Amino acid sequence: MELKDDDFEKISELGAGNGGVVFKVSHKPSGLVMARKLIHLEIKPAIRNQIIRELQVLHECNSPYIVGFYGAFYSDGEISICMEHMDGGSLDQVLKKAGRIPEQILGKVSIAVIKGLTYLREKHKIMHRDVKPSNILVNSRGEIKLCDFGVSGQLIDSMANSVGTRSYMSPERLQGTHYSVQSDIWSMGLSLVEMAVGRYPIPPPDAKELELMFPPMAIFELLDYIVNEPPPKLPSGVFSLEFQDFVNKCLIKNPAERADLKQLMVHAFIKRSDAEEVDFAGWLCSTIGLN
Ligand SMILES: COc1cc(F)c(F)c(Nc2ccc(I)cc2F)c1NS(=O)(=O)C1(C[C@H](O)CO)CC1
Ligand SMILES: Nc1ncnc2c1ncn2[C@@H]1O[C@H](COP(=O)(O)OP(=O)(O)OP(=O)(O)O)[C@@H](O)[C@H]1O
Ligand SMILES: [Mg+2]
Repeated sequence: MELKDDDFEKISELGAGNGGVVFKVSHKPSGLVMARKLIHLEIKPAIRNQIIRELQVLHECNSPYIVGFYGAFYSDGEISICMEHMDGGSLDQVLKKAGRIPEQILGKVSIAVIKGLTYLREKHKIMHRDVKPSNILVNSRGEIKLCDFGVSGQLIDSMANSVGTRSYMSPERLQGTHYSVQSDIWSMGLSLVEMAVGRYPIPPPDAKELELMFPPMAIFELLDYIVNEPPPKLPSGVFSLEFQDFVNKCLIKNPAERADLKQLMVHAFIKRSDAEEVDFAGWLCSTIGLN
C-alpha cells in the first residue's frame, strides 16, 4: 500500500532535531502505529523528486539491525520518512534516564551497530555517515537498530548547510573530503565512550571528575581538540580490559590504521559479549520505566 499525507493522524511528538521533527502517528488505513519524520526543505520540486526517488531504496533495507521503513513521500513543504516506531527511543534518550549504560549492555549494542553497519555496506554499498547515540534505536522487544544513514545522495547535499557543538565526526572527515566507511568506526567508538561515561567524551574528564562519576567548549576549540589532541580513552579499572582495547581500536586517528568492521567483528570484546547472556529488554524497560 502507498503512503499518503491525509491517511495519517498525529498522536504525539517523539522528538525533534536540527534536521527535522518526528511524530508518533497512526496510519488510519492500516491502523499501524508509525514514526513519521518531517524534513522541511526549501528547495525546487525537481530535486525533491530525486530525493523521494532515492529514499525508495529504503524498502530494500531489510535487516534486524536496521530500523524498518514504510515509505517516503513529499507533502506540503517537506518530505516524510515513515518508519517503524521504536517504543524504546534513541540511546541518547535512555542514556539520560540511565545516566550511564553498563558495559554488558554496550557489548550487545556494539554487536548490533557492527552488524548494522556491515549489512549496509555489504548489501547496499553505503556508509552511515551519522552514527551517534540519537541514531541508535531500541524497543521493548530488545531490538537495537540503526537509523538516519545516508541512503540518498541528494538529501546529503541539501543538508550540507546544517551541525551542532558536540561532534562525532572523525578527524579525517573534519579536515577534508578524504574519508569513507572508516569514519563510521570513529563515531561508534566515541558514542560508546559517551554512553559508557555518561557525557560527551570531549574534553576528557580529569582524575577528580572520574572519582565523582564512579562550560561547553567553543566551536573551533572542540574541533581542534578532536583533530590534534589525543583521542578519548576509557577509564581503566572500572571497565574491562577487552572493552578498553575495543574503543582504542576504534579511536585511532589514522583511518587506515584504525580497525574496520571485519576486525571488530572478531574482537575479544565482541566474542565475549556475543556469548554473554544479557536481558537487554528487561534492563531497557526498567531503566526507562516501560514494561
Ligand atoms: C542527510 O542524512 C540523511 C540522508 C538520508 F538519505 C536519509 F534517508 C536520512 N534519514 C533516514 C535514513 C534511514 C531511515 I530507516 C530513516 C531516516 F529518517 C538522513 N538522516 S536525517 O533524517 O536524520 C537528516 C539529517 C540529520 O538531521 C543531520 O544529523 C535529513 C534530516
Ligand atoms: N523510528 C523512531 N521511533 C521512535 N523514536 C524516534 C524514531 N526516529 C527518531 N526518533 C526520536 O526522535 C528524535 C529526533 O530524531 P532526529 O533524527 O530528527 O534528530 P536527532 O538524531 O535526535 O538529532 P540530529 O538530527 O541533530 O542529529 C530522536 O532523538 C529519537 O528519540
Ligand atoms: Mg537521528
